[PDB]
Amino acid sequence: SIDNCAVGCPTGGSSNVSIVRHAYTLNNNSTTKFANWVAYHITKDTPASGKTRNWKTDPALNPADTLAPADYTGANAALKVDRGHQAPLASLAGVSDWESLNYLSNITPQKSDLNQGAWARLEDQERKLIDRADISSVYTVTGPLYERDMGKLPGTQKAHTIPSAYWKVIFINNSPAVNHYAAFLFDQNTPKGADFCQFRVTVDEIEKRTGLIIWAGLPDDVQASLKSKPGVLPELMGCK
Ligand SMILES: [Mg+2]
Repeated sequence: SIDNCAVGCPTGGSSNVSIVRHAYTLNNNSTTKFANWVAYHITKDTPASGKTRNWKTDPALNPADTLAPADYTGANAALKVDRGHQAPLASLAGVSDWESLNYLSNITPQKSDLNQGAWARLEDQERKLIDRADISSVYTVTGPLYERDMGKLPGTQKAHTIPSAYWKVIFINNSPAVNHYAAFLFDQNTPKGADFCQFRVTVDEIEKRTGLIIWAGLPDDVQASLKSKPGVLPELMGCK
């Protein structure tokens, strides 16, 4: 049994069924054509560097409900976006189904300045947590916001909705009921040189802005107590 969430995968996604892989668990949105959320579990055995990026349509989805590689033609020139990972390649590419990290269900059109800047620096610190001797797991949920019109990919006729922002909710080891946690939220237009430490939020803000309940297996009291309180995990990620 594959559990990429530990404390219950998010509720509230547009799809009632999620895709469960070793690399991640994902909840697709057939309207937006992107994942509502992607949950993953970093351990000492999951990172692998230098994997290549053969983008592919997710074979587990109906092709009408997701993007294909052709759909990104011209996107960078039109919109200054990259094919941005939701579950991060280098942190997870040691798993047995790693090629699924490059399925387009795990990709969105993410502004290059965000993808290559603060989002990447956050990914690097998130991955670095697992090197600590007393951290045995990092459990993350990531996903988009859909709050303003960001334009359309020129290379497709499909209806789709480019995200306006991206968020990441992280905890270590067992459960946020007992372990340090973090949440971050970045607009698409985040400057390239931005410090990811300046984008800390609460889990509650992300829930309000997505219609999701993250960590949905936690007791009610724990959810109510902790989700409105920003966490301290960022301090272990270099934030001061
Ligand atoms: Mg990226």
